[PDB]
Amino acid sequence: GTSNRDWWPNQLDLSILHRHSSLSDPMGKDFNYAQAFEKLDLAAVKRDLHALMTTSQDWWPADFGHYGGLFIRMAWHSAGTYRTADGRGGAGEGQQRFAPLNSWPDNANLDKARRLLWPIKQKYGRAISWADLLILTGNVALESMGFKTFGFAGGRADTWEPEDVYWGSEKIWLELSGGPNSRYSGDRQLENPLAAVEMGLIYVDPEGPDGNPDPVAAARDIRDTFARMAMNDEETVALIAGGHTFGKTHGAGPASNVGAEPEAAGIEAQGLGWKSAYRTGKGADAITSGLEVTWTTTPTQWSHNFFENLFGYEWELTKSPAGAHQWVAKGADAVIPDAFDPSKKHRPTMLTTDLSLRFDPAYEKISRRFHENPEQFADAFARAWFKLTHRDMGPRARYLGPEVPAEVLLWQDPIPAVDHPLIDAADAAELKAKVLASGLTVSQLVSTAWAAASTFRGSDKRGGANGARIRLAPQKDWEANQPEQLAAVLETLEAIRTAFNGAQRGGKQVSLADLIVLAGCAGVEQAAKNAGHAVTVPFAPGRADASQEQTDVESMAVLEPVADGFRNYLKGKYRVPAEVLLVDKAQLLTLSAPEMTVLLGGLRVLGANVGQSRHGVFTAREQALTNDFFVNLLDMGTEWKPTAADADVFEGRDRATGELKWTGTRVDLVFGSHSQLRALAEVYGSADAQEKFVRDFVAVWNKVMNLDRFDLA
Amino acid sequence: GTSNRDWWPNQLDLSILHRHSSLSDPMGKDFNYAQAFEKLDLAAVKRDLHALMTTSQDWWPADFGHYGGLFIRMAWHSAGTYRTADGRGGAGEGQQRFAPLNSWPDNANLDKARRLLWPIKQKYGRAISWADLLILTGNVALESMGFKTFGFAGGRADTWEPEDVYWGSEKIWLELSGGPNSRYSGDRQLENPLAAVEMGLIYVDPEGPDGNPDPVAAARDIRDTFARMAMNDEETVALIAGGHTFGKTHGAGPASNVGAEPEAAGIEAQGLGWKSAYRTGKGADAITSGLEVTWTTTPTQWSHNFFENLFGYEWELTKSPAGAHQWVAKGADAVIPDAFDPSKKHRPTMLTTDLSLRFDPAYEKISRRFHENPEQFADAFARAWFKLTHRDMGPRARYLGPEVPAEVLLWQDPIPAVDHPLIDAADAAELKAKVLASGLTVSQLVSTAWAAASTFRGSDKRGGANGARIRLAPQKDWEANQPEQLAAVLETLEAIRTAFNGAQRGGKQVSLADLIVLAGCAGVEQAAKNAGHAVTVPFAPGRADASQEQTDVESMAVLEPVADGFRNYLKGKYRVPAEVLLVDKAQLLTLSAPEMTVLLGGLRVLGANVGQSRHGVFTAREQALTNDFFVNLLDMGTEWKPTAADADVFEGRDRATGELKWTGTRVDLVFGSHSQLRALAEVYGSADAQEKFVRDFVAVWNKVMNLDRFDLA
Ligand code: HEM
Ligand code: HEM
Ligand SMILES: [Cl-]
Ligand SMILES: [Cl-]
Ligand code: NA
Ligand code: NA
Repeated sequence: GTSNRDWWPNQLDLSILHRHSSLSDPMGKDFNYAQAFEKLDLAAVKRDLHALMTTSQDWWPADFGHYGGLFIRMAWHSAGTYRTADGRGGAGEGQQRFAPLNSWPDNANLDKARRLLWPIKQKYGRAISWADLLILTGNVALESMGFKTFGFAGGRADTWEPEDVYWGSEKIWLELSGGPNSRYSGDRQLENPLAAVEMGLIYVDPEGPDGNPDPVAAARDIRDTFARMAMNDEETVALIAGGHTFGKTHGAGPASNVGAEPEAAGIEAQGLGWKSAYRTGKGADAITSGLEVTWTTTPTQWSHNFFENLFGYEWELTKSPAGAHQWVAKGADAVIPDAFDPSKKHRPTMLTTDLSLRFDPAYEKISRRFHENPEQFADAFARAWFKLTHRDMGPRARYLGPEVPAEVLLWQDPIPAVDHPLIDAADAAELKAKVLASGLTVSQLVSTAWAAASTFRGSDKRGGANGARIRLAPQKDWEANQPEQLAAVLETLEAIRTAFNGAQRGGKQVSLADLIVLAGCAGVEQAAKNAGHAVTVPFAPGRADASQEQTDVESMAVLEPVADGFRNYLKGKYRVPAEVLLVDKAQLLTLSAPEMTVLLGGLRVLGANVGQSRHGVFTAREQALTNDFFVNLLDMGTEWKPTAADADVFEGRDRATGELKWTGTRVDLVFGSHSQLRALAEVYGSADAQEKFVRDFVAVWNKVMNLDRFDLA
Repeated sequence: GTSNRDWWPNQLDLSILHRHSSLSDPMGKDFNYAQAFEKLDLAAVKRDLHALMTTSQDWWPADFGHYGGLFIRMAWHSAGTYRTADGRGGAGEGQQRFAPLNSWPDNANLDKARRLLWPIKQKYGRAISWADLLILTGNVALESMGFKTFGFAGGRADTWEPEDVYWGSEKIWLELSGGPNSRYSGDRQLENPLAAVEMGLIYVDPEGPDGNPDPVAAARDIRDTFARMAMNDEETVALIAGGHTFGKTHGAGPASNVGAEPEAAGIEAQGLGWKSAYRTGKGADAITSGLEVTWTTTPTQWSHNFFENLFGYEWELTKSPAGAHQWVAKGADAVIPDAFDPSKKHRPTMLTTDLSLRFDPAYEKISRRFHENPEQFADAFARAWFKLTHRDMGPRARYLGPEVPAEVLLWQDPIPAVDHPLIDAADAAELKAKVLASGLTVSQLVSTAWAAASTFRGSDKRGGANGARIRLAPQKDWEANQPEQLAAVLETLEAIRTAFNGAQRGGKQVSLADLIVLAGCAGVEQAAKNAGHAVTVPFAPGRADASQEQTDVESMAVLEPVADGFRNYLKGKYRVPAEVLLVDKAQLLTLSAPEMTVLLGGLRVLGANVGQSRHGVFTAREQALTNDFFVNLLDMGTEWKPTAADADVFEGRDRATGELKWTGTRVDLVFGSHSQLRALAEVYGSADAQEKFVRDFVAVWNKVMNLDRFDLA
């Protein structure tokens, strides 16, 4: 059946905004996963998981009699899709169970792992999500094998359909670089937002870059991908060597024996894939990656053998039974156990990417320090496994259960506890009046609160106005934030704050984080008053101010908006059309198409554009909260044409006189072109819609102001 | 960006079920269009429309100073996409304004018509839907030009995204038949459910079949397509000649002058398309279809000149200025007015398809009767225009406003008024107990109520249990309905009915339509009781019983289920996989994926399968309402393989012993295969899910029982 995507493959796609509807979710509208989890008997679940480790099923027998390696890999792949550029991927939504991730080549036979966990999932039902269960199982595998974890938080709610993530443009699994849809250009520069070297891989190619078995060049890829997953050199080394202390790879025969991945398999496969024609197709005969490497002399127990082997032998290039490049220890005895036959032993083996930990000079220093000080290695690995598996969970307030680590970690973007009375409704009214008496304008107030709140992204639940990080490096210097204007607003709000707090007794005080947001609310109220209308903008106090030392400047850099169509901002010239980037921003803000539409139209007329641009400011009463944007956008009296100077700017002229009435960007005019967006704009541009527009604007403004408010969830 | 559809293009698509979410709808959750419409000043709207017909805009000047022909075409196209096979298309959702219909070649320049209506749309806002306004404008156009319409109903609520309709498989607009995706096979057999001869056409090619200008062969296509749009020969002739009493076609120059359709046009086009490089590109120079025909001497006034010309001249094959085949009156005077130059006149002209009305022998007899009796022609046209424009509106209960026709028409599947008090809650309890005491089984009761209610389709709002048409021809003899079993059930319910009604005082009585539904309710309660669970199934009385004489048997044929995966039923062998057909049926029933899932799993274990088939009956307590279907489908101890006899039937065997446990179809096992459906099944198959399964089942059962209950809206 031919579809709209076939006819118009470059038309803007809005379905990414209308994912995660109550239509596809089986749980009732009222279901609250945190509440269900909080009642789970987590200790019972962990007992069941421990039992499972050595309960081998014949349809996928356990290596060494212990599923722990398989499960650590499962948990590591669940978390390992995470990209810092957009916060997408990661373990927090359980997306490993859906397309495409359930069928990525690097996820081969993790279908079997997941199926092993169905009886437990079934037994505890809604009180433990698959998303949580996958991480918990990895933890229990570690514990079962003698490694003490740093802790565990529940609270990842399950999702019910695939997310729309850009995973690259290649049309071939595992395609090497430089093809027609290459994710690399220049001197091996990976395109943002990607964090893997090939389509369908988690990070890097275990044989080496584009298959070339060079550990030194492989290190470069490892460093770059892992940095794009928020991991530094120490964390990277700890995770790779820690992981590879356990289990084995699977490459017992040629890859051509492996059949269809799960999404391609027959209905009778019942959701599994990669069925293999090689010998028994499983166990001793398994084929997953094609590599045949067992790293340590005790693959089912924590040890210090990984670095003992890495440094204690010289390594020779060889091939697995499937023809894959890997490494064998020169002159070594057969000291590695076989996974199934007690009478067979094997020489130590390594991947190319394992040898990178020794042959890259900066990794070599860390690895040697871990070899000499295994307690340092064990602590680094524990910490990095916690980070790996919680990096997309958001503020600590979302962390559930009895194993949450008390230690506050910098990567959590921590927010201090509030320890004083909060402002009440009378105080909020007093502060809004002081703010409006100061001389700050509607445009300034709205722009500043928007700058502060709109850093939030739902993908990894980072950002937002909590913390008052807008006052700190690097937010305060971001171009989109208008650093000089912002400094002036903040100075005035800081003096309001200081004066209010100085007059209180008790310990009541207002945070600057709250005051920024409240001031934005005063600006939206005043804008409604400018339009002749009473309005009340909801405000919830309780944000705190984080310090500079609680704000990792390098980590915060991925939150910088380089495109923000809500402020008609584009930092540079991109390949992707600006309206595409607006929908991507809308998705990160968790907005539906209607919310995106009302929000942008209001921001326009309130003066939120960067640089005071008149692009899309379709009103003759700027700083008044009206539906002017939509009424004027849809007026057929105006004709639109791209300028000579710039094809991404448009001039709107009176159709009869030729006179210039407005200018706009693609972000502006898409509302008058896209057939679904223009249907939305029509509702808000109708003569019966001024009250609707204000009500809907205030609701979405409030939504944005509270996106990070998990302390009120 | 590569998507799941690219990787796995034949995987089943569930997004058709989660269209029309509250996420994409800008109106609040509580908005009720009927309430808004009921207070519209419809007369004021029609006054503004009447004024509009002769107020020309320079950006698309009005032919002859009158937009009436443009707007009649607009409304005929709005309604003209309707197919009886599935009820899809039609005017009732305003889908002309979205992709793909907004960009079909046959809809060329209707973008301009719709734009001309924005000021009115804007003025009246949410109180008149685009869907209604498109039809109302066609009516007003007819009225303004001297034609008395049969009436008008409002109540088509607007939609906010495109429907997922199968419009054919061709990858080229207007592709002639016999291509690699040909919609024709055999001796010019058009594939179901399609109702047009080419991709992007409303019905037929105005030049003739695949462009061969033969009126006799074009008649064949006309008859077949119009029959697939529920029109008979008399209605077809009336419509075509009626329409072509007005306006003109547009073909002033070559087609290559016409640019991109709206979905492909530049953002600056602001939702318009087909911009033409030919002279002024509009008005006297317009190009729409490429044909250049004006049918009558008064294109802005109702007349009987179309048949006068048709029969009063002989016709010669000629070419338009764009090279299209059309017909000109041999030896005629220049009596047809020009659309813009008062000093020019033209000879009469016709399309090939217009001459079909004279050269097809059956059309000729009708056309001649209409020529001799133009009052007959006007009445037939008025009735057929009403049918055309209301065919997908559903039961007369949905019809709103002051111009609804009082005459009840057979094609409306009419339901007699109820004229007696209804049963109350205590009566319903008494009846459920009588039904259960009769000996009728859970399987009988659930199967019969399902058979009666599940003919409903949301596409045109036909079908459902109201009417008790299950007792009548042709429903009572449909294979899916198990005619002999059904007759026995109905006899027993009819005796219960007679005994209850005989005992009442006052005029209280219960309809057989209500009793069939109530009995099904008693069967679901009893099945819950059989499982250890007391539940009350909601029931709403007020259905009435329609007669055989109020039931058009031929029209009812398109509602026969030839595939019903809810009953594990396939009447024959189809190209489309059965699971595809289940999701198509779920969409017709207005079901979400969770609803489809729960409902199927419960039906299985209640014994609703046709023929008492064991396929999918994964329980040892049939006729008890339990979640056994899901628990047993998801049990990894059972291995599934296609049978030798039939690849579409599967055996489930114990994995260890080989013992045969179950058999299933693709419809059953897709719940264990598809990654999204299996996630749903897992929720219902969990150990905490018994109460949820029962509650969700009862709610979806009740929803199906009430699909046609617009009397309670
Ligand atoms: C440069 C990074 C990495 C590369 C290229 C990589 C590569 C792979 C490959 C190819 C396999 C074999 C799959 C198979 O055939 O069954 C595997 C196994 C595994 N990896 Fe990694 N890996 C990396 C990092 C990680 C990390 C960070 C962890 C966890 C902290 C991890 C834990 C595991 C474990 C436990 C196994 C063994 C699976 C089993 O016993 O079934 N690896 N690795
Ligand atoms: C076999 C069926 C039909 C065919 C092949 C057909 C074909 C066409 C074509 C090719 C045009 C010219 C489009 C343009 O170039 O602007 C047109 C115009 C029009 N048709 Fe039809 N038509 C059919 C049926 C109908 C019916 C059922 C109605 C309404 C009852 C309708 C009403 C009109 C009107 C009013 C116009 C004039 C548009 C104007 O003045 O701008 N036609 N038709
Ligand atoms: Cl994601
Ligand atoms: Cl439709
Ligand atoms: Na994420
Ligand atoms: Na329809």
